[PDB]
Amino acid sequence: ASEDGGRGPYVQADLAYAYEHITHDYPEPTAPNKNKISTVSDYFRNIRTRSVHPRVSVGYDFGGWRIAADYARYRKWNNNKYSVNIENVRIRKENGIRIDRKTENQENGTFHAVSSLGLSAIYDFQINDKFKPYIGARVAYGHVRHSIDSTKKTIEVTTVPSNAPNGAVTTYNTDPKTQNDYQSNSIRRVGLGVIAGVGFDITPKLTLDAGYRYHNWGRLENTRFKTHEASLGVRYRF
Repeated sequence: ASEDGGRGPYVQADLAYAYEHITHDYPEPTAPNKNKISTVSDYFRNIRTRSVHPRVSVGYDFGGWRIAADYARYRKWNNNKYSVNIENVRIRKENGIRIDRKTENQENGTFHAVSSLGLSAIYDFQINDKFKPYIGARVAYGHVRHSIDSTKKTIEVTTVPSNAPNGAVTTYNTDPKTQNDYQSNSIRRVGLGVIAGVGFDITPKLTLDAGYRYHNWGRLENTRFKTHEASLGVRYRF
């Protein structure tokens, strides 16, 4: 570092996405059948208002490689002010309905991974003069392990029904079928993905960036969520 240059911290915030639903209908031949505002209830659970979309990306810029980390924060835990019995469990209001979950419906959602640490290496190329192409890969980690280790012995009181046969005498290789044989039960799935885009700066301080957020290529396109929230991004670097 013979010269200070302009190497150092920068802050990024992605946004864009577009949609067009029956948000604003154009009734006329069916006569007015809507209320003043039509309060949403059974028709819609809620959506919007809760959990907007912070997702903040910050890092350090070095002519070449760039380190970036994404934080979501919020694990359904309400720490609130250090106090006990802050909220009253009993309420005078008759209305309640804590869970609207319906049977024989099993609505789709997200529960595999919520609020987790994200780290990815993206590369800024000083190859060009005014715009550098961005390319890298994602490595996603989250809280899944608490204790350092269980026990040295792996013997369990419960007998594993997956593979009881062993052919003590005669008869061997009776079961040639593949067996997954799952050990520890951990829903928390690890995640990998890729990040790419191109930035056109007025100066490193103001740059227009086309950003794309995609998942890792696995067994066919079975990925649930797509871009989710990506297309255009603005990032500031002194």
